[PDB]
Amino acid sequence: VIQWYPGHMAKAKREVSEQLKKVDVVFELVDARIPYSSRNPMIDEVINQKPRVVILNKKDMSNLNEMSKWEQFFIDKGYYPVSVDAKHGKNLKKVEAAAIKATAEKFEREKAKGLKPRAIRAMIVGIPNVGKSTLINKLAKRSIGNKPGVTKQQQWIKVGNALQLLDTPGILWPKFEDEEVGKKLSLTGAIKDSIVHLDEVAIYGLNFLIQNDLARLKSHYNIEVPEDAEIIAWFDAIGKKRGLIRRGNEIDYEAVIELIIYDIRNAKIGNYCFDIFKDMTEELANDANN
Ligand SMILES: Nc1nc2c(ncn2[C@@H]2O[C@H](COP(=O)(O)OP(=O)(O)NP(=O)(O)O)[C@@H](O)[C@H]2O)c(=O)[nH]1
Repeated sequence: VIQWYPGHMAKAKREVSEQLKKVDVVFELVDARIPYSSRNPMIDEVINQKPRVVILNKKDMSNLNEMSKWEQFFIDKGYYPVSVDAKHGKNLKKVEAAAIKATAEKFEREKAKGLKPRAIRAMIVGIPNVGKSTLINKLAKRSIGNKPGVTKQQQWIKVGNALQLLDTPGILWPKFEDEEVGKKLSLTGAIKDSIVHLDEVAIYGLNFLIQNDLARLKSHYNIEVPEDAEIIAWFDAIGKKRGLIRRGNEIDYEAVIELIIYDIRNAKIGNYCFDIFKDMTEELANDANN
């Protein structure tokens, strides 16, 4: 859990840029469930045209078809997107491979200028909880000062044959300014942080599921709901079917809300990508020119 405040943000921007000076390529790590919404809002300014691998992590909890649209978008911006499951160690070879492709031009020009071949240097950057430390540990094949008061120095990790990975990620802040994006981040657990009302988060999730996977939502909770009912009816149906009640036979809404948020965060109902590319055309255009 990280506390952002005007100064701390400045600290992170500064420090991450400093680390970026040491590397040939940057791995922007995003959540495959929201490849666009889980990006730091100033990421391009911070990365500043550095060769970039965009890593859609938690592929195991998302939808491949939607992700592929996001991959196309990343390809169209000139990045090298790959998807991985850092936790269960799936597709990890792809990281080095993309790093090699991302820096192929740079090292060709170095080779032509007569420089000797060398390890590619990389770092990982992204908002919190996307799986940065998980990915680092999986790539190091080991868990990354042991004495109180003793400061750990940032070190290079040998990964594969051609890759050197900084063992410390650049941590940047999530998008703050948009309420829908807030709900997306809350649905994925990127922010388990207040002022975005949990009840509204659960309504957003239900409505997402009702629109994209109604059959699955119903079979999961074993409920059936009138199509012209308002959203409250769904809370009531689930609350009733799970027995989450209070004061006689009133619905314990706080409890149903928590169950919905949990089941969506932890992919109990299905594997979804909440960034629907075709629905985000205006948002994309707003960001696009800068
Ligand atoms: N199913 C699944 N879970 C993952 C995957 N990657 C990370 N997780 C889980 O996501 C949660 C956060 O992972 P973590 O590595 O701590 O995130 P982080 O980006 O390092 N946060 P920080 O900014 O503090 O470094 C953990 O519970 C982790 O097990 C993944 O690829 N698949």
